[PDB]
Amino acid sequence: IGWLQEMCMQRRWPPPSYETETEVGLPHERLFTIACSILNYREMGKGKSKKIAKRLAAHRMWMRLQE
Repeated sequence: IGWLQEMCMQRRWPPPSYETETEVGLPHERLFTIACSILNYREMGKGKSKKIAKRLAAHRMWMRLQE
């Protein structure tokens, strides 16, 4: 993610922001879903942890930027 932030800076684009939704899924299946917005675009990922969801969000974010 740090590399993506560096690229954002180098491209002189607006800094990325994250919106974390918690308590996703069943009470016994605590998942997390995090969306990431940057410049004009926004992509969202999810996983078993905030780390996973965040990384996936940023990953998809980059893919969208390069789409």
